[PDB]
Amino acid sequence: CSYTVSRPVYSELAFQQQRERRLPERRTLRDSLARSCSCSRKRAFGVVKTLLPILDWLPKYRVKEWLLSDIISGVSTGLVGTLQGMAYALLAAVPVQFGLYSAFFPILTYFVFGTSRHISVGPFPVVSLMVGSVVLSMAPDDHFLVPSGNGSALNSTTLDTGTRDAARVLLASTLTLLVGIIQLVFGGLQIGFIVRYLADPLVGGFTTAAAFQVLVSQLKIVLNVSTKNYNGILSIIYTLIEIFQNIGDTNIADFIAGLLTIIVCMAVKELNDRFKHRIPVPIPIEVIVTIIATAISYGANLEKNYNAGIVKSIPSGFLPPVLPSVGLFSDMLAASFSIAVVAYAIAVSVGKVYATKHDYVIDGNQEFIAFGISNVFSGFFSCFVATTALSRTAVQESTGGKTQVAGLISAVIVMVAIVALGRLLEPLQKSVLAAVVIANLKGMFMQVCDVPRLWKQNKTDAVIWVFTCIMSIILGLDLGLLAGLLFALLTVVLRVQFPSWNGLGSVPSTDIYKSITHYKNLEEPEGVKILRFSSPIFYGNVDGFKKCINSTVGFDAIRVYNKRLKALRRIQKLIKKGPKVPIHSLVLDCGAVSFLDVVGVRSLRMIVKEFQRIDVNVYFALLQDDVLEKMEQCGFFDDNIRKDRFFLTVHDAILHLQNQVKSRE
Amino acid sequence: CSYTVSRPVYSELAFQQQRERRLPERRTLRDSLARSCSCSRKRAFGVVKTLLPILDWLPKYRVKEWLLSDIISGVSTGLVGTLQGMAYALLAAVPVQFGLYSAFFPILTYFVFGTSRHISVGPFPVVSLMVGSVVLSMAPDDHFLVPSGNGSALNSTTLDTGTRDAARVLLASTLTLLVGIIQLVFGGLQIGFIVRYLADPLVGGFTTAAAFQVLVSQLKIVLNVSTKNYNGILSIIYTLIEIFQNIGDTNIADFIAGLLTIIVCMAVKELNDRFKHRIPVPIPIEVIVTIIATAISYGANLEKNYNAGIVKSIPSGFLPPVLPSVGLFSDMLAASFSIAVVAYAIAVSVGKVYATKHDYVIDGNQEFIAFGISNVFSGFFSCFVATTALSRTAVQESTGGKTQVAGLISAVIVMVAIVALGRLLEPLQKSVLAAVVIANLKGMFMQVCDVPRLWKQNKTDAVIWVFTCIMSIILGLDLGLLAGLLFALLTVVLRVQFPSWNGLGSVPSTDIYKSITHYKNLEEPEGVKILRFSSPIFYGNVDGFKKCINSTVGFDAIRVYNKRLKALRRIQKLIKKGPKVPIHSLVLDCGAVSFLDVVGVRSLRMIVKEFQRIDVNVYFALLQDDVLEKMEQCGFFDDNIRKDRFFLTVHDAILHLQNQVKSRE
Repeated sequence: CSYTVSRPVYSELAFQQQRERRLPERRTLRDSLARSCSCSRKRAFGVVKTLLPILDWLPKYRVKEWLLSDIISGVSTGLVGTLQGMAYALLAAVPVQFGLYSAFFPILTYFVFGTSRHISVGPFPVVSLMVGSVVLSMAPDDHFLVPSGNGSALNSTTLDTGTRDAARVLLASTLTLLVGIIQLVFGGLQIGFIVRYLADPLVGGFTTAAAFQVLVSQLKIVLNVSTKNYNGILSIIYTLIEIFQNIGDTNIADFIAGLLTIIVCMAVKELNDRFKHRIPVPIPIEVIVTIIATAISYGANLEKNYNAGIVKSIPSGFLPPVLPSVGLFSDMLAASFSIAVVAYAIAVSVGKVYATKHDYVIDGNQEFIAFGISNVFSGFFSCFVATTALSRTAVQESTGGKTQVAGLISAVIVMVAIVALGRLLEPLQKSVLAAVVIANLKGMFMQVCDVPRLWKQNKTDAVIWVFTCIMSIILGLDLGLLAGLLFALLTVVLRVQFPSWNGLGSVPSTDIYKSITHYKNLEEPEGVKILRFSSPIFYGNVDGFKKCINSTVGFDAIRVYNKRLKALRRIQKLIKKGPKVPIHSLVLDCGAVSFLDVVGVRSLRMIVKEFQRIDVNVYFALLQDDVLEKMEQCGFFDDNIRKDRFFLTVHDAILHLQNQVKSRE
Repeated sequence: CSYTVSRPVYSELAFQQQRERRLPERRTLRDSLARSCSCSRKRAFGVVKTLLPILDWLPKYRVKEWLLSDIISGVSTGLVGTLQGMAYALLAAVPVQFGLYSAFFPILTYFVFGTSRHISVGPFPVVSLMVGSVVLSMAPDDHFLVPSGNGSALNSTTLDTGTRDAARVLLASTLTLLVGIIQLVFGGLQIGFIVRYLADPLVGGFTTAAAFQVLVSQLKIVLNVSTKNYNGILSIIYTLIEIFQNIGDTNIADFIAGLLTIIVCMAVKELNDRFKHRIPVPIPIEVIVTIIATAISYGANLEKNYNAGIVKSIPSGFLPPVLPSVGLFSDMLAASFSIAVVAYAIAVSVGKVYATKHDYVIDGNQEFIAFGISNVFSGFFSCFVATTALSRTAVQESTGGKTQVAGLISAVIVMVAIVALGRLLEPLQKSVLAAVVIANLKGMFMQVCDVPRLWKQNKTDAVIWVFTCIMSIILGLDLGLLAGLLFALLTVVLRVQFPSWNGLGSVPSTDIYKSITHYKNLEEPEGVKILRFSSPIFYGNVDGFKKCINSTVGFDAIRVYNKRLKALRRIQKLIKKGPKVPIHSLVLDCGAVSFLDVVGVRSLRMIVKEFQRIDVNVYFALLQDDVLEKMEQCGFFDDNIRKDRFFLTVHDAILHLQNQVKSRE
């Protein structure tokens, strides 16, 4: 209704005297360290409950229908998971059985330490691509070939399959151990704010570039062209040119099979997405298409007739645990860091989505610990990095998923696919597995249609998307993440270095002050000029603040004094011989400041001293208490600049100025 | 006096309707580019006035008394300049005759393009150290030695003086051209805000730690010990160990000579600063110490008797211009960048000190062009990077200096120091010139006494000082600047990622709201909780903003909704069989926000939606106009979240709630 107040004009001290402050909390380092370490059993119960979340949902089961739902969803997601694992095994330059291994052990590990319920832990295209890239970097093909075979002219230095793939698997296991150690370090130290720097446009551009690189790699695999695995700067462009110049060295059968399975998978996926209300359970297009491919590839001997590319290297068994070859972490520190960061980011995103969808929440540090333990356990059994694929976890949620027991049931499908079945997948074409990932790339390729939407929004975030996407294509993929985080931090610094200062004026017959560049009928006090400066002053925006003041007052506080001293000598010589007209006061409406960066309070005091020489009083309007407490310690309230110069509100300063000019002419 | 107002409670729209905005300025890309390029003759006279500042002070000279002081000061700083010029040449691993060139040619260029009047352009101890750091790297001593001399057992691969130091000059000259071009790029592209990132604690800790490297490097010349010029990580630490283990390989004559001039020059320096009011012109202690040292070294043949280290390599002449050996700029990109920044930083810092004292100002972008052309012109005559020494410019100012003509007169003293005199400095000991620089290091060594002062002030700035000082000691000196700029910018991101949120409450019988953790007798509205959050929300502090609200309301907006639906099933089953108590509204006092980072504004719409399900209204208090315009474009004002939810002031949000609960029970 009515907004009426009547209080005296408390500037800084008329309000500080009769208002008693609170006693600050004493440090008591000994007492603080003693009070932190609790001795009661309740804290132990709480930490053992939050560290092993299985003790919460397991005793509270609802077996009646949850058992059947988890059984069917686990069968479905286990088929999908073993398919995705045997497909992504090619992305890591490792044999196919290690994909089935990586689809089994992380699921078992994410059962007693996991805190989610709709997450299918396993392989991931981006993470597998990064692992394969670093494996090719630290173990190329030209470093294992042995000259043997009695060639035509020189030594027959053909391919040396065998110990080569073993070395690749060992390198991948060491990388996964390092990633798990880094994740466990991040979880134990409770540092979870390191992943907050991955903005949505940053991760979007990163996923787009990773999808482009995955498409290039899978096109290389489908076309069956021998590439020199170029890595470094412009590696994707180099390998694309190398593929385009070696098109003649392809396989027609593999090409047409890949095209057919691509179009079939895409059509069935879009049909299922369109007519979702017709059938609740999505049809496993990948399972039926790979079964049909294996069937048509077993009848006709495509390996001998058309010389197609099949696996024919599935051992169909388990492997004893192998100790990781520690000692190569020096050349994999940054790679493991980037891999762990992107894996945790994508996993937390998927978990938060499927948790807000199903009305629950997940913890960050617990997810970090669970993923670290899963990667450590997978590193001991020759597996690659484990994450959650949005396409794989979508099947488990659509078929109906209540808890991770469906994941444990999915591990039985991978179990039977390791021990007994799996030799039936011998004649399966490698181009078929290399195509289902491309069919799954449709989700990340559609993110390019969101760049025009971000441009209509804050343009600073739209540049981060394009910058991260382009930079993660030129200078590889692992350096693209570091080039995006630093660019995002630089953009944040630029938004606080070049603020949006205004010409704050008065509204008639009221007390609220609005900008003069946004409203027409606003008048300012006679002689007084109000200025608002957001983005609190630090060592970078000090010159910007000086320029803003000089532009809002019309002149320069230094040049006016220079002209005054130049004109004073003309008068000082006549005794022996024979600009700042409108500006009366400056009310700085520093209400959007948080810190002051004492290097900046020095410039503030310098401004106050300079404007005092030209008879221009500089006042303050909305300084917070946390800033005044810093200014008191930084040596600002001397015998000249007292607290009366500061004010509580913007209208109080104008009222004080009016009363002063009315009572003191 | 009295502060009384009476206005209706305009929330967002009751003030937007009857207040007409202003028409935004049209882009007019065709007209904006045409309006920028001026065609009037006054614009051409303006750009030529600032580019050549000599056309301002030279026609307006005051030869009546200015020319007299320039002559006495020019000879004063000229004798001190030719000494520091030849002494700092040892820091650049260049011969001593090329140091005199760096004190003559840059002065001629800083006469028609310079914008200062109390700056003595020439060598610098810190800058010459960075130049000599890259000369030893790309041209070490172990890369020019030739096996010749018929040694005892192996080939006599002794020192190869001659083409060795001759190649060092060409390498040093190419560096200055690249440094000069980079300074012209910043001046040409008008980008001058790149040097604003060098805070005072950053440049303070850098020059302090650089003084340690100068002390260790010059101690090598004083003790006359052969060092293996270790560079890279822990370079200063490694070279300090080699000197201490090779103390026996010293020169007693060079030791007692350097230790004597250290205590002599330092004592007279502090004695002159103490009794400053006794004599206006400071006595040239550095000039009287080198003439006496040369006299005693000329009488007694210290070169032959005591095997002392003398120069004996002064050609005493000029050299034709040499074209820069272009092609090594690839290995000097990071090297020239670090030198070009510290050259401009120290120049403007020293220039601004003597500018405010003598009542004048210097241009920022002009110093880039001024020092840019000087470094390019000096690169064509075999010189190193030119800057201004605080010790050298103090002599020119104390003796009385009005303009750069005193510097031009000093160039005549350097002129005669090349053509006629200079051979008299043949028996001058190298330890004497290596000690006059150490005596001047007292100014930067005293900066360590400012670390405790910064600790009582903002502690974030005190950590940047110690970090830059330590990091510029471990990983060399050029990487220390980059490691400090990134750490300083990272500290700004940390201060805006973890803000200082409070518990804003109401003051009795008034309208001002203060924090609850800073005042004792403050009451809050019944049910309403006010929260203030500085450091505007972006992709990093979005999770912290969630935890901030959850900490001030007592619960979590998601966990309460999880418990509600967990409890509603108990009620929904009884029909077929047979927390958020205090929180009424939330007023977010977002008055310290500048940008929104739409990535983060998605959470603001989520927060309003989350608390809406638990019957908790989330309002806003002090949202600025520049911020609300971002929400309109980013898709925030939908059919549910209207503008009435926002308010103009904090008290209007409370008045709207109090009037609502009374009229609507």
